[PDB]
Parts: sequence; structure tokens; C-alpha cells
Amino acid sequence: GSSGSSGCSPVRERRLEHQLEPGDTLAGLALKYGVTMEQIKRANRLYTNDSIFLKKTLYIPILTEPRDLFNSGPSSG
Repeated sequence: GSSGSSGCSPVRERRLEHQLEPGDTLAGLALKYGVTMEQIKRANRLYTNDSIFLKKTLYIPILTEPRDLFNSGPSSG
């Protein structure tokens, strides 16, 4: 009766560093990935008196499901 500690906790939601450009629009990024402007903002409380451009880089919340035609596994590049 050998019992060990098995069971990892994989992440669900992550953030991607996007080199915000001077010619980018909130509505653009939202769709560009698959989210809603609000989400992104509320996610990084970007809501400020002045345009968001004030910043330099904005992170994007990646929403993916455990449902995939084929899963590679723990294998990493």
C-alpha cells in the first residue's frame, strides 16, 4: 500500500504581455483575442481620467478550456 503526493494544480487564466502600440484600440485588442474591452480594463483597472495610452504595455487575459482536440501533455518546448 504505497501512497504518495500526487495531484498538481494547473492554471486556468493567464496574462499575455502585449506591446501596446499608439495605433491600437481597446475594442481592437478585445476581439483580437476573444474578450471584452471591459474585462481587460477591469482586469487591470486601466480605467483612468486620461486615455489608456498613458501606459506602455497591457496584459491580455487568456481564457482557454480543458477541451482540446488533442492534448500534448506535460511536455514543454
